[PDB]
Amino acid sequence: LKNDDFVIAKNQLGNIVPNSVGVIRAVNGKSAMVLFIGLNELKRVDFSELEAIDIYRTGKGYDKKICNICHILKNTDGFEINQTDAKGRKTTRPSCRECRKNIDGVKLSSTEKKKMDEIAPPKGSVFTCPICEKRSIVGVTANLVHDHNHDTGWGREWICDSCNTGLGRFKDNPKFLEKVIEYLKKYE
Amino acid sequence: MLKNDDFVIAKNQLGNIVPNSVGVIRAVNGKSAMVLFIGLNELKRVDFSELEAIDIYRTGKGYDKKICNICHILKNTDGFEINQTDAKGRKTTRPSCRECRKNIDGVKLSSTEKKKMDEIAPPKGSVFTCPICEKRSIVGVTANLVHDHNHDTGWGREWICDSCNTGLGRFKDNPKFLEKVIEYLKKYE
DNA sequence: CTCGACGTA
DNA sequence: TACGTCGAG
Ligand code: NA
Ligand code: NA
Ligand code: NA
Ligand SMILES: [Zn+2]
Ligand SMILES: [Zn+2]
Ligand SMILES: [Zn+2]
Ligand SMILES: [Zn+2]
Repeated sequence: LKNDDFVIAKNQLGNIVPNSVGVIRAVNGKSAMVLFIGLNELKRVDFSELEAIDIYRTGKGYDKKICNICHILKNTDGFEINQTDAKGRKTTRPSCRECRKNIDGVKLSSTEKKKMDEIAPPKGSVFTCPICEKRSIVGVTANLVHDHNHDTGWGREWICDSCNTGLGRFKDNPKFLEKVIEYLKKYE
Repeated sequence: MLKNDDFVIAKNQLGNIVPNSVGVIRAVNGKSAMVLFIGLNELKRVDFSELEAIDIYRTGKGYDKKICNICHILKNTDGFEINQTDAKGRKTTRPSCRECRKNIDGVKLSSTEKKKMDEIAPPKGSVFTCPICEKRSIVGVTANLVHDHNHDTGWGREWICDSCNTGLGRFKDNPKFLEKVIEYLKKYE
């Protein structure tokens, strides 16, 4: 084992479950200091409790994949199929089904969905997105969606799919949106 | 013949409105209509002879012509850049035409700014923490990184994840729209 | 040309 | 299952 190499935990290590991926940060004769990426825990682990892994033989094309949140090595079927590439191969979400539970949160409720459906822009109407302010023809030059708050399950507004999928990149969280603002202003 | 809510194109130049500009009929008066031309958001009185009805559902993917999502001019499919492929193997073009993409793309990252960013590039297979979303990742394995740049100046910003980069673009790299997002979210918290 | 990623339908 | 969309590679 060398510094910068990747390993998995062979067994439960305190808070660290087996198959948790870590990077070697220091080595001595019998142990490594390992940063387990999911929990951001740096631990002294005996070599006998670690197994080297080839990170480039994980993910698309392979039988196992490292989750981008928990950074645990899991079977491919532990991740939801989400897209298809130009070669016809299926792409799964980068976060495993367990981690997706926290991301997805509470679904839009039936009664909130009905409230939104009562005021839905008709297909083929001219719509202006309340966020990005772009005009579109509904279902022709932009697709619209029922946005909802995933902490409460309550509806928000009809918005374009582009904006909705943008919100998700920043975790529907004003904290990260404020970080984006500061970042952009720094390089104005 | 023409009805309110029908879609038309300008056959010819109508003041500021170029041919093939898509409009929606907003009022009808004998044989003239008040047409909202969507690209420029201009409401104009137009004689029926200057308009051609179009079927918006026989435009876009699968068809010869497509309406641009910015200028809302009806253009040939090749006026839009191929960008993706769907599950059925069909090619998807960007919703904005090549002309409108010029203004979205702005100034490209300069060669010296690129070389500069390349000298501080996170190594492939290193553990990286995105400066925007704060998510830890393994470079090129659990997240892909990109050279982000300011498209007003052509200068580099930072190495960020592709997810964040493509989020910035959805809001036009413009703090104005990010502020709108904040107030929208706050409103429903 | 090709890419993954998001919350949706 | 699948979708378009973004700045990228
Ligand atoms: Na590989
Ligand atoms: Na949403
Ligand atoms: Na960018
Ligand atoms: Zn996970
Ligand atoms: Zn929008
Ligand atoms: Zn255009
Ligand atoms: Zn990020």
